[PDB]
Amino acid sequence: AMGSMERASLIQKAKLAEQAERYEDMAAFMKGAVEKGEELSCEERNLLSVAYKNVVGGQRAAWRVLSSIEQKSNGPEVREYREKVETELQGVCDTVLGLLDSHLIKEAGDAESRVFYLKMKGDYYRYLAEVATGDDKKRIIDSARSAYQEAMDISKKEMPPTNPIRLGLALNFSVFHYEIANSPEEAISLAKTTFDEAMADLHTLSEDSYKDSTLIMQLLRDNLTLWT
Amino acid sequence: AMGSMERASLIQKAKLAEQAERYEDMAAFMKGAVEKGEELSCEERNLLSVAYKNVVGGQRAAWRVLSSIEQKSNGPEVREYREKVETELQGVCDTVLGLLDSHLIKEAGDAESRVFYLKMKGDYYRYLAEVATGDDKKRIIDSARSAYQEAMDISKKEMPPTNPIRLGLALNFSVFHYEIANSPEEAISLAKTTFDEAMADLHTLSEDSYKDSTLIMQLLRDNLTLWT
Ligand SMILES: O=C(COc1ccccc1P(=O)(O)O)Nc1ccccc1Cl
Ligand SMILES: O=C(COc1ccccc1P(=O)(O)O)Nc1ccccc1Cl
Ligand SMILES: [Cl-]
Ligand SMILES: [Cl-]
Ligand SMILES: [Cl-]
Ligand SMILES: [Cl-]
Ligand SMILES: [Mg+2]
Ligand SMILES: [Mg+2]
Ligand SMILES: [Mg+2]
Ligand SMILES: [Mg+2]
Ligand SMILES: [Mg+2]
Ligand SMILES: [Mg+2]
Ligand SMILES: [Mg+2]
Ligand SMILES: [Mg+2]
Ligand SMILES: [Mg+2]
Ligand SMILES: [Mg+2]
Repeated sequence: AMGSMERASLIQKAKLAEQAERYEDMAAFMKGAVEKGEELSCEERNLLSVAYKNVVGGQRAAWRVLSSIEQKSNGPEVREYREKVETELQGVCDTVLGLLDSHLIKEAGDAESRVFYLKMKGDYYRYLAEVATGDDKKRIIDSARSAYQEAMDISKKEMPPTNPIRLGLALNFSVFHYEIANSPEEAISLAKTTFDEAMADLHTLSEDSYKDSTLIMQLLRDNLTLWT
Repeated sequence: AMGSMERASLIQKAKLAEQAERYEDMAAFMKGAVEKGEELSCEERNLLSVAYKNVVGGQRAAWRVLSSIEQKSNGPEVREYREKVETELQGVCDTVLGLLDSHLIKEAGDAESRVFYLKMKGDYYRYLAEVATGDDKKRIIDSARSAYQEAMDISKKEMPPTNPIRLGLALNFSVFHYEIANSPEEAISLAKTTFDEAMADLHTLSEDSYKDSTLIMQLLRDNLTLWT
């Protein structure tokens, strides 16, 4: 539906949708922009991520309320409605994963773009894994793991330890280990090593970079407090 | 799309959607329930109102952000996107007004149902009037006025001055006079007479009815403070 709209107009409308808190519209504009086929700038990658994170975050919150009511009930209506919300969540994750596969990741050569997209791939497989069961669940968990691990390998070779995308990748992979992979010790070790290696590199930063990196460090420390 | 679902299942799913803060789903379930053709109970009328008030309230908030950016700009993109949001708002108001016209109001004989539906008719024409211009705007304003006035006439004959639906009707008609009809003195007189007549009737109420009525009285007093 966005094929007739100019790329620059889709980006401008995504920014308006964000100001209006219209995140489904924001995500549809950014999907249209990706589908023009050109690579995304740093600001445009952030608009894509913010749009879909807010859409899927509303779905995940609704799914968790519905799944809790269903587990306490355990007619068909709670399970049917939890399944409807689940299918729509799955469809948003499939959409994001499809944009990353066709063709954002294959054209991303710089570390900042490639790490960003592989982190998104890990996040959206992680959201699929939260609602998956059984075996299917195993291959979805391993897809999230594999995307996070490739992002981590690149980030350690190519970015300093205080880089905010490297920090946010390590924060989300630590949450994957704690909440999805049943690996709390791996989650704690990754968050602690990431925090400590960033702390040692803060002396290299400007005032504004120091604020950006310490913000994410405090999220690592908040989880370490929750988990220990 | 809801024709195959049982009435009672639509009501149950509306209540689940409300718990999940899924108000567009809530409104679609309640539209399906209205379209079964049976009259609505008091609880079901409240579910209908809450669902659509939250859907249209998100649209109105987005429209106001977009209209403010547009007025400060004054390419086509801000006006196009404000127009898209406006058209979708108009369509939700048309949907609600269509349910009231086909056939909720004509079968509503008791004062509590008929006042409730005529107040909704005034509210949704009021939301159309917020985004209307010019003449068209005049007939939409007079439709809101006419629906509120018929609701007021019934409410004064049939309900005590502390009845919460009568209080909420008077609060919203006062807002119509202040914000839509350019009649701040009428708004202030209606809110003050409504507050004072309810205050005089509170001695008749139970603890729980007194809480319900004083809550709405405090909204009347909050507007009187804003307007004087
Ligand atoms: O409460 C949270 C916290 O999740 C974190 C915390 C640290 C890093 C990454 C995440 P997330 O990618 O949202 O799971 N997320 C959440 C959970 C349900 C719906 C919406 C949101 Cl944003
Ligand atoms: O800030 C308000 C206050 O509106 C009142 C106040 C008293 C009575 C009725 C109304 P409303 O029917 O929401 O215009 N409403 C609002 C305005 C824009 C979007 C969402 C909402 Cl709920
Ligand atoms: Cl359903
Ligand atoms: Cl490449
Ligand atoms: Cl548009
Ligand atoms: Cl009748
Ligand atoms: Mg072009
Ligand atoms: Mg049932
Ligand atoms: Mg399922
Ligand atoms: Mg490239
Ligand atoms: Mg580098
Ligand atoms: Mg039936
Ligand atoms: Mg432009
Ligand atoms: Mg228009
Ligand atoms: Mg009847
Ligand atoms: Mg009576």
